[PDB]
Amino acid sequence: MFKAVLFDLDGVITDTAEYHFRAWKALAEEIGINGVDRQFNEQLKGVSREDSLQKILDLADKKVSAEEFKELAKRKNDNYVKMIQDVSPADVYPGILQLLKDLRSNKIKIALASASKNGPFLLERMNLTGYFDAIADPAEVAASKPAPDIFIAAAHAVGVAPSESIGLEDSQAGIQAIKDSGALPIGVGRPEDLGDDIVIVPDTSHYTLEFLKEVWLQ
Ligand SMILES: O=P(O)(O)C[C@@H]1O[C@H](CO)[C@@H](O)[C@H](O)[C@H]1O
Ligand SMILES: [Mg+2]
Repeated sequence: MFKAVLFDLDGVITDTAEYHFRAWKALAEEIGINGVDRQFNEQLKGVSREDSLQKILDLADKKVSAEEFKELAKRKNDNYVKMIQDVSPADVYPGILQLLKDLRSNKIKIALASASKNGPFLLERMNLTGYFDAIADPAEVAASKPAPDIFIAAAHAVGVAPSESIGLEDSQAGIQAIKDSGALPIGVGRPEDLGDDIVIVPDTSHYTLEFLKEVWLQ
């Protein structure tokens, strides 16, 4: 049986992927880049703050100075951080709280594998920190998704092999990272975005311990 579940945060535990989208779009438009729509934003889900900014700049073949790049990343984060101050336990997605409880009862380890430096703050907002056996710190993991490093680190932090872990993700980059870590991915979202070659569920109510067992058995 699987021995750990490795959680992305944004778009898996709560609806903060939507907040990142809105904040990146606002930044892009301030600098005259209008191509950050929902479709393009699929390329920003799960990706580090700077790699995200650079994708936006490349989208438009725009070059800014090193000083401006730093200011832009900070500008978007400062906005995003204001946007999430009122997140609360009521914003936890359906199924997630009960899944965490059920995993702990069954002695299955729980680790965070989020790109976000805002992860710990959000878990505190949602009264979820106590469910987590570890948080892989993305500042300590240089390689962003789609590299597997953050999932490998999350598994290591709870003493479980990636091959005996499930990863939960809402993003293209993160699904690839899970695959390359050896863990088993279960995506949440639309097949048109996330593919048809792994298990994809349409919303997080589907993330029950019963279903994770169903998938693990196959
Ligand atoms: O919260 P941050 O440190 O800026 C890192 C954020 O991670 C998200 C994924 O969890 C990305 O979708 C987002 O583009 C990025 O800014
Ligand atoms: Mg995500």
